Amino acid sequence: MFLRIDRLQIELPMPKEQDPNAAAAVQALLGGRFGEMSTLMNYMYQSFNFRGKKALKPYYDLIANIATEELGHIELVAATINSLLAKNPGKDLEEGVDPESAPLGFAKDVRNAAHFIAGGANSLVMGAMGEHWNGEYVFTSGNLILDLLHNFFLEVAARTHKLRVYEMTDNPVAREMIGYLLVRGGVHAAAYGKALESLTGVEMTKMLPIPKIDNSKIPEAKKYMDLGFHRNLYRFSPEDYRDLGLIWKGASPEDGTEVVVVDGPPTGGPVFDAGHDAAEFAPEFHPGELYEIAKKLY
Amino acid sequence: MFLRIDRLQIELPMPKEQDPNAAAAVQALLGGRFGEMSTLMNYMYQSFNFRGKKALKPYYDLIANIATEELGHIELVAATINSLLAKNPGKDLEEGVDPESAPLGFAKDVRNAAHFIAGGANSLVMGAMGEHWNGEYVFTSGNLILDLLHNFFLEVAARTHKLRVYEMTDNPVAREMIGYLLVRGGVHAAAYGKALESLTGVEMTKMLPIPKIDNSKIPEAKKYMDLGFHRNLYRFSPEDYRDLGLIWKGASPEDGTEVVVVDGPPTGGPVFDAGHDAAEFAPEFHPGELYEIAKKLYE
Amino acid sequence: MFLRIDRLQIELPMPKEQDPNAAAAVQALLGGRFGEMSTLMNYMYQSFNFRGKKALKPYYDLIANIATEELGHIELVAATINSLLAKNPGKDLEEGVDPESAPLGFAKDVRNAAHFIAGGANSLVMGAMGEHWNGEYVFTSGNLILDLLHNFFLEVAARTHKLRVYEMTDNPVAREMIGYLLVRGGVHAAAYGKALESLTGVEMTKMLPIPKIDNSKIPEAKKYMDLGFHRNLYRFSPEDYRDLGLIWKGASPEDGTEVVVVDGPPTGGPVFDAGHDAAEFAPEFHPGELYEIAKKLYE
Amino acid sequence: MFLRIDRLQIELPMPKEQDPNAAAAVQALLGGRFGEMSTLMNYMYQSFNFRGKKALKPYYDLIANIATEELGHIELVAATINSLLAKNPGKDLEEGVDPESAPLGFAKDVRNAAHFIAGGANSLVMGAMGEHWNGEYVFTSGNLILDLLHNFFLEVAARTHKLRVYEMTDNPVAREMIGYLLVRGGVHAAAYGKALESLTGVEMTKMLPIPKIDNSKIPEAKKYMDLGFHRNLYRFSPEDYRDLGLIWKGASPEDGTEVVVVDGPPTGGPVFDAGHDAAEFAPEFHPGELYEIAKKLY
Amino acid sequence: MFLRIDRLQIELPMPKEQDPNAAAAVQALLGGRFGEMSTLMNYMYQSFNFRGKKALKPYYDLIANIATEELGHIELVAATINSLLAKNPGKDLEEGVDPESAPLGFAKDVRNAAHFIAGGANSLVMGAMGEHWNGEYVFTSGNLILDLLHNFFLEVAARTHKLRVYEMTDNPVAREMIGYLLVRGGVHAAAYGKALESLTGVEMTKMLPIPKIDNSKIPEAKKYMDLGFHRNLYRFSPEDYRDLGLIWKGASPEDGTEVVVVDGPPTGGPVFDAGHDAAEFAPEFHPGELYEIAKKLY
Amino acid sequence: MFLRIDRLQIELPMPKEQDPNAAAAVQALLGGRFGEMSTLMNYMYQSFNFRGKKALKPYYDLIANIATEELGHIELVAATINSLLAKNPGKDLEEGVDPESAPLGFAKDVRNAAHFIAGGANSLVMGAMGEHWNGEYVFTSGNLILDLLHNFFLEVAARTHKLRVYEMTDNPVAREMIGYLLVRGGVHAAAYGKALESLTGVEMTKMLPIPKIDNSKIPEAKKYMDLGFHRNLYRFSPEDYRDLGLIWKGASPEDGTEVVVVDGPPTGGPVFDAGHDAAEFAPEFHPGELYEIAKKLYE
Repeated sequence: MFLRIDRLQIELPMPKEQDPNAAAAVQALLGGRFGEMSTLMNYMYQSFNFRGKKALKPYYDLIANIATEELGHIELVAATINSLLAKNPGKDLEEGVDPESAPLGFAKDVRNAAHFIAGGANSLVMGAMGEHWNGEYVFTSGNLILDLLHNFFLEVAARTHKLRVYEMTDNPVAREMIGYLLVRGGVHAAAYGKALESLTGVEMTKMLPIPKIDNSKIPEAKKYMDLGFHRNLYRFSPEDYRDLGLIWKGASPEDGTEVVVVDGPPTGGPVFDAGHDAAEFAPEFHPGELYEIAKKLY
Repeated sequence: MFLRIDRLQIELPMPKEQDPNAAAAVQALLGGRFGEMSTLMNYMYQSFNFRGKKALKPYYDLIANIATEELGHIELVAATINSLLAKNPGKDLEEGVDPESAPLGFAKDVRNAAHFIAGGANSLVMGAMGEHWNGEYVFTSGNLILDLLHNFFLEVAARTHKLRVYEMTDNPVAREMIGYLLVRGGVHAAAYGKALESLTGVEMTKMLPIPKIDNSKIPEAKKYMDLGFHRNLYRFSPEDYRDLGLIWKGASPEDGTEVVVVDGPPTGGPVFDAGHDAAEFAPEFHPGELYEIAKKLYE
Repeated sequence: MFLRIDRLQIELPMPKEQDPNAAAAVQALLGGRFGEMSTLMNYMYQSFNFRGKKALKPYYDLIANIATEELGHIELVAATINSLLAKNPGKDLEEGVDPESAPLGFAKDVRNAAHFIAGGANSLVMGAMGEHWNGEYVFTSGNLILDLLHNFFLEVAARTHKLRVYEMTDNPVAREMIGYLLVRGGVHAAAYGKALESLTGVEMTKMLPIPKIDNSKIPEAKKYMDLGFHRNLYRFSPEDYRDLGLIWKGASPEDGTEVVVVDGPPTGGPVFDAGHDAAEFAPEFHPGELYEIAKKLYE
Repeated sequence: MFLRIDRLQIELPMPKEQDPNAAAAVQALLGGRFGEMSTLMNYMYQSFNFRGKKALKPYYDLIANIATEELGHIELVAATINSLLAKNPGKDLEEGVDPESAPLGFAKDVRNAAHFIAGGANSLVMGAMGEHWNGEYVFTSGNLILDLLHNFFLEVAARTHKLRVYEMTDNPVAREMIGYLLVRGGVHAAAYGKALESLTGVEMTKMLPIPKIDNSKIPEAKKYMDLGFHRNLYRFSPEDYRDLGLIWKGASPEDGTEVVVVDGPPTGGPVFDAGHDAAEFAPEFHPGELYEIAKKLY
Repeated sequence: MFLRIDRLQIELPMPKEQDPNAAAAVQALLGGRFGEMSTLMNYMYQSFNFRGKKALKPYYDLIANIATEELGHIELVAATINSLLAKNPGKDLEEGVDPESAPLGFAKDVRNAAHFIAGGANSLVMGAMGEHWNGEYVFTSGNLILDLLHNFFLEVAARTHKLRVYEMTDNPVAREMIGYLLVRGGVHAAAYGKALESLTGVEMTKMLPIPKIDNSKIPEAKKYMDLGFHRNLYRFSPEDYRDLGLIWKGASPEDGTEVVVVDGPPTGGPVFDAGHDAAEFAPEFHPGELYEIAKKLY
Repeated sequence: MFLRIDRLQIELPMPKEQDPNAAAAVQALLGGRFGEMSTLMNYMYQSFNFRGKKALKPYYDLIANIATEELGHIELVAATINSLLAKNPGKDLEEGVDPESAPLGFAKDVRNAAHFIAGGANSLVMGAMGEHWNGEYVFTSGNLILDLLHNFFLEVAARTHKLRVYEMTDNPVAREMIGYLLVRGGVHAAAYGKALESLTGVEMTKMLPIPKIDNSKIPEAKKYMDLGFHRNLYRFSPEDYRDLGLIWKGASPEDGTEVVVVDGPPTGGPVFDAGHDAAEFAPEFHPGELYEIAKKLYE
């Protein structure tokens, strides 16, 4: 079972302008083959299908726990996309919008028109080409080492895509999210690397970084490393998966410092609210009436 | 953010033997268009994309919270499928399996061979025809009423599929899961129905049940309702979504009794471990050595 | 625009019992790449996209008209599949069905479980492997000769699939539909062949039949040819497409006899009603009440 | 069985210029998840699979009939797309086009290149992202009420997409089509709503409009409502489905006026002919010879 | 079994600038429904599934051989796409690239962002809309005549797409490739046409050209015809498929001249190397170290 | 460019009879995500997209060359599937087949009906669930180490699928192909492992085998290793890729013996001809006339 905390894993800067194509690119990091939806569903199903949940407990704890962090990862990337697509972030009401004026005219020429037709100027479960995320992006073989090897590759491939998208947009919201998830993804790659080292004797972490560029060279990532977040494997559980430290220990591939397990989730930041977008009829063409109904419920 | 509890939403019975085709059918309830992956992802993304999270908080609380319960739903259906595919449930080691003997011969003729090739005799993110779940099964328009209407339909369609699969498999593991999720799905349909009633004045809950057959006619579902589960909307959060009672109140479509918000998750049951299946090399052909490595980690 | 007549293109016999796998195979002839959905959508879109609707009218008439017949083709194949899936064809009500008895147990082991889960034991827009029909099965280039060449190939490929399915299912409902559509498909291939002959001078009809087996060897098809159906190109329109005879003339590839344009649609047969299937909750678990509501509508 | 009338459901204005991206957006209304292909195929298959065709005749008449109108809907949207992609609308011949000059250069940068590569600058069976329409967009459960509930939702979702596309392009051809289909779609939503009301007692039509904006506020839609088209449910059949009036009666959700069944199809307008586009080799690079062959057939 | 020669089927001009959208369009000729991947896989599988490999040897030789040439066709189109996406063609190292500067900013607005996210600014197995090539684009019925008819259509449809893409970009690399493959594709269409003529008596080659425009009117294609390449059916095999001449003989649909079988593959040209693209971390962020490792291996 | 030799990479035994479901399972090894189509296309495109073809030649040689061997791999698996689907292997003509007798009746109930409808009882570009192979199964990042890591994983995952299918089908044709490709796949994994060791210092080959079961335990694979095939990296080129030995050297993960580069392709075995299947109209309903036409071509 799962519980939810109404907070993003980190505080994101408020968007200052809509950037459709930046959002379209960031989608690759959400619903693309190596987006957070894939890291999420791969570990989630592997955790469900895990054989030897007690006999190989440290490894089960690891996959089950990281799968839980991934839920926060898709949430964070979705909030980033929504920030890039929000017309009036944080504003509950905008009046005077008239469909006849073609208020969505700009969307006719952007890469991703779905964001404005299927979505109400919001995130969708797809990649940078509009391809919807699909279950075949998941690998759950039941063989522990094979799955771990897949996961190590999965994380470094995912990192590569984040670095490339980072180079496509200088948008502060997108780069803040990328900087943080580069660090978190790096922790996961290191964790699976350590898991493989313990089971096979092969020094997988010595292969890092892939590509051969350090996260320390990415300002937004360095910011979080300076706070020590590359050393933390958060235990996203009230009382379970307490044996993470048996694998998550030793040197960090980033700077060689000792890594540690942090019981409980990160502090986090507030959730994001794109506000009212009348042209998208979201949450309603004119939500005044609905806001009154909600008020009366109290 | 989210937290995880290593417990299934309910305790599942143990299967007498493997039933591949039963597992193949149950997949429709996991990765199919109206499977739990769809209810999960629809509410999850709608919650992310929700506009007016504070101004329309009662409704946001509802979608955000139910989305969290859906995580337990996919987990439960996956556990059911894994139970149906497990050769030695609860057994850590089986020795003597020889690939030359064609130990997976039976799998050559079952409906879903992927369960035994791509999966190590375990669940996959797909439906009853092998179709992988996809993001287009998600509807997130940004318009509250439109999304709620979609969700009401989504749950009754999902219920219909569970009823049909219930009639295909007599397996107690499958029927226990279905009985429970019929009740939970009913709570969600009722919740979205009440939300629509408050926003539009249209008495959506009076349309229930759909199809026109009561959950009380399904033995397993009836038991869970006798335990009062049709009245419960669990607040799956440490401190958030505390306004669920503003919408989740009034009569239950099942028996007209007063519904209630339950603080926190239910106790549930233990997670499932399919055990060792050497032919599937899961968790390893012979996990003896890996088990020793694990033991040594504890020093 | 279009109009509808509540009649199948031909009368279909009634099945002795359900045959799920026969229905699964026949789906290839509906939603598969070369199923009737493909001939329908290819000609339908080509007709919409046709350039020179007046300057090349004889050819536009042909594609626009055949596209209309294709609507009857998907309807007929769907009716065949529904017949094979019907538990109580022609019966409005069956009482006593209890989900607890696992009334759909047999469906757990058939090839296509979707027919019983997503569908209420009815046709779906897919092929023989559960693959849903998709728009990329359509070719609409805007170039007349290229489209016509594609269409000629499309029909003979479609014929090949029908012949193969004919050899898989001995069911009279399936074979009656196939015998008829082999003849109709043959008329279309002949028509596109004649169109190509007029535009390029290449004697495409002399390549027929493909495969090299005559429709006369298929009993059901032979009967329809004995009724003269291989000579008929029906003008499925009240007043339009009156120039079909400019291309649809001359010898039939089947027997060398003069082909003819028939004014209007054939009489056909009655539509099919699968009846009540309580286990599938179709049209309702127990439709008694709904039937009363319907009766009351007439006052 | 079916018959065809060589007319669009309504007369469309002639396009004055090519607008590729407008056409790309309008595709969402044709081959997208909630495009006319979906309303068409959903009702068409439901009508085929209908159980109790006589015992529940009024409802069968309704679905079977509306499915027939939908055929005209995909035809109308396709004509709209073709109008937006036509270089020389209504002109049988253009000479002097030389491929070496790169006459399709502009298409290299438009959103939908398929329109010009796979299609001969014509409509395709896909959505706004190039996604081809697929059979999983169809819901045919065999359960009457469940199907009707799905259809009610389907129509209001489809309306929402039309409103959004309407706001993306001020193109007269696209807006004329959208205005008319907003009205027709509204009739269908109202019809399914009334069907549900008769079978369940739940006042579904009271939920309209969704989104909360009236079609009367859309000039092109208001135009057709002023002609009374929101009150008409046309019986697209020579002699069948004569019991539509048992469900289609009472007040219109638009203005509360009495709705009625109109026997026979609407008058309609002429079909559209995009003319010759040599660069697309449609209908031929130079159709002069083919035109002569056709002439001789007469 | 197969062997490989490290040469492109023809020498290609070096790209003078990156042209993302041109590359996106050319993808239709690679992974699109009628791209070289389709001609390749259709003939390849038909050759595997061929019944009567000896009893119908001339026809088997034909399909098995052309399938082999198609391998060079996907290679040539891929090299063309890579040429259009190469930042520093032929250069092993570029220094000073800093991700923080958003060096891939331009890619945020191009049609195909996948080229820069999933690919390292390189070709992908997809079409012009980002659709990945799929096995359903293959037709292998086992019936010889049906397959040959399909192949004749396949080649003329493929030609049509090449002509359309040719008209979308005046890029020299793309047009050189298109000119050559128009000629090679024409040979294949003629070959299948002749095969059909021998088996059915129907003069299929008389239907050419389709569309009704001659390759001689395309400068780049005429260039290769003047060298006589439209007359050559190369036998891509050391010692097998020696009976091609039984079908490949007689007049060429292009100019009526006698066609001939050429034993062995064409001379070809050098392979293409897109060089170092640091922003894409290809072959590495900074390959200096890897180049040294390779050097030491020698 | 490429050249073709009309020989399979190994000689395959002849099947005793058709085994449709065995063929359906083997399809996973051809068109499935980890089938030979994936190893082929991954290396093929990586070789096209390779940057630093001269500066990193040893690695380019490796990928370009193995990609060429993969062509023989898809050919071999296709031949295995065709063998399992052949009614009259090696027989040019069967007379008397009558479609009316429902000669393909058995196919109505097999897992993969597409083999008999879309295919003329022959291989298709798909997996074990009918899913068609697609380009997204290809990973070509342009980054050498990332691609090599992917390839190492790709081969061991592919091996795992072959081992599972080996346990599903006891058919000698399937097991001979699997035994051989387990060995060849092992060589490729070893090769990519050695490439990674040279570029990163990480001893990837020490992770082998995955799963933890030796190929020596599979009879058919053991035989090929006894013939020394696990040591061979064939240079599938007339004059190119002559630097394979710079990486393909040292100990074999199988037995620690010195691996070697073999100049040119192996002798292999004859290609497979499924013969005439009249019910499938392949190569023709009755090929008598076509055979005469072919004979006459030789004058």
